[PDB]
Amino acid sequence: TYTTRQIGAKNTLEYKVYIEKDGKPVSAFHDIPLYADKENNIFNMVVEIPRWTNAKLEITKEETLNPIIQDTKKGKLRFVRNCFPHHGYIHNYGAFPQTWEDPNVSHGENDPIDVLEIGETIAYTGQVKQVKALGIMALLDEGETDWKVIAIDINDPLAPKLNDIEDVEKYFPGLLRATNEWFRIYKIPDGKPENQFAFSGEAKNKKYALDIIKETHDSWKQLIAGKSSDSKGIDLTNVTLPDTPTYSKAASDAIPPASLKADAPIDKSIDKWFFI
Amino acid sequence: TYTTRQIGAKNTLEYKVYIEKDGKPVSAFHDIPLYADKENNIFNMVVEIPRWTNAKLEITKEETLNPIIQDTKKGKLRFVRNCFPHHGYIHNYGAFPQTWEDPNVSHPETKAVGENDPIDVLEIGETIAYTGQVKQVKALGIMALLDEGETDWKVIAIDINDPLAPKLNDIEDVEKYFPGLLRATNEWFRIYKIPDGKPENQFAFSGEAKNKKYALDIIKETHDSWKQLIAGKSSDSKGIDLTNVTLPDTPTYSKAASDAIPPASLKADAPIDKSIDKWFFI
Ligand SMILES: [Mg+2]
Ligand SMILES: [Mg+2]
Ligand SMILES: [Mg+2]
Ligand SMILES: [Mg+2]
Ligand SMILES: [Mg+2]
Ligand SMILES: [Mg+2]
Ligand SMILES: [Mg+2]
Ligand SMILES: [Mg+2]
Repeated sequence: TYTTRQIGAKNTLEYKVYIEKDGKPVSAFHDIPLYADKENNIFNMVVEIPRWTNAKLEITKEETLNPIIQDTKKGKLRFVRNCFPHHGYIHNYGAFPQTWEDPNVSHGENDPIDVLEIGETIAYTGQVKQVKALGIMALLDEGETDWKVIAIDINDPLAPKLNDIEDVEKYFPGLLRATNEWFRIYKIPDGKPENQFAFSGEAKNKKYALDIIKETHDSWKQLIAGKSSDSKGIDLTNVTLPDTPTYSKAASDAIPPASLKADAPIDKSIDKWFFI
Repeated sequence: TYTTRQIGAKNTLEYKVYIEKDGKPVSAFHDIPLYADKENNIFNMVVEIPRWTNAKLEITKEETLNPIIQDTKKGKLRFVRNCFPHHGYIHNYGAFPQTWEDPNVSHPETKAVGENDPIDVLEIGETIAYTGQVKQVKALGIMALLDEGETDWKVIAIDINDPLAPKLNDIEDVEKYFPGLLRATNEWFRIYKIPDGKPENQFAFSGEAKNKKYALDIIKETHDSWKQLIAGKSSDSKGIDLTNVTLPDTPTYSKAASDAIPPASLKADAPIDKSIDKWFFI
């Protein structure tokens, strides 16, 4: 059973969320299997950011067991701004564990592959949900290949009706257009340029997505075994894979206990709707 | 100074918000002056629903001092559903006190009776409001919604404290600084009850937002209707509780009514059923 352990108050520099298996911390990057059911291509998604929130929370590559923490820029907490007509993030936003976009192999981010989960229920930070892949988009975020897998929680009431990317157009009309717009404009309020998509913004289909996911997983297989070119930056401690160099069961025990803190308030500025 | 007095937990049937002046409840409907500054057409807006929320909180016409209470549908809490690409209400949403959309007359602009409520206000500024807030706003324009067949004007307004307020003086300025907001507003009020099994609404003037001058005229009309109502001179007061603590010349004046309200019993927000998360694609 997967739960979460929260250190500190939400919306602070000290905030951290660890994933626990049966009460013990494990690595959110390395220890959650990519597949919940490999035969039927059911994936485990680590959720970072709930739909309709702003705080830019991410699995941290550089800290032990890769807790989810808030991104910062020059010491200041990062929040995505509200870009009309959107409110914060428009998907449950996360990553697949045991994936790595190797920045030495080419057509690369050095991060796990990103996942947009489009189901009805709002997710929680640190949630491990089981999803099926529907398709994939290729954003060029600031000079780099930034895949966005489109997926759905298998528990969603619509899940059996969605198998491939065309089903998103059918049941969620306008969501793909919104996704294109969102990723184009979301950093404009931060003073950054409009982003661009490859494939003229087309969402490639499920087969294409599975190909990309499998290839980011193989790379990761060699990261954690230690045979990769350069795991610089990235911390590779894990506690579930007994025959890896960086297996360190003690890492679990070194994590502080759950702090019991109410969410810190968020600056009223974050309310603002930007018309861009 | 206006403050709020909260009874119970938000998102429960027991929740109530009274508006207070001097730490004592007054009627949210009758005792808050429509005008903060008559000469400059600055209005007091009572906020019911913060932007990007769902709970359908309303001034309660039938309850003494007219606290804000969550509306119910056959005894269950009412939440407006998320209509793609919107999240909850896309405005800070409320009303002008001391107004009444007269249900006892047909309104010539829409050829329909009035909705039986204070006139509704959409406040478009950047800061998310709170339930029971009294804020000062300038009117910019107005739209004529036919909400299930009734005249349901929507005033377009902005908080005078908004950074943009000095640059927003008439309805054209909304399109300039908030491009798309008016078109989205038209869409929102057309579709927002479709997830409840109701039909699409329609607007008069093909959804045109009339200007500030037009808006001030309609607001005046609803203030005049309220004056008749609160004097006991309406042809049908619709079971509205007219109790008030500030209007001595009215038959339902009673400074004492304020004392009979229980003390604040604020509890943490109750959870909302996960169904309310759902995004509807219409
Ligand atoms: Mg990042
Ligand atoms: Mg990512
Ligand atoms: Mg990126
Ligand atoms: Mg990425
Ligand atoms: Mg109503
Ligand atoms: Mg109303
Ligand atoms: Mg209405
Ligand atoms: Mg109304």
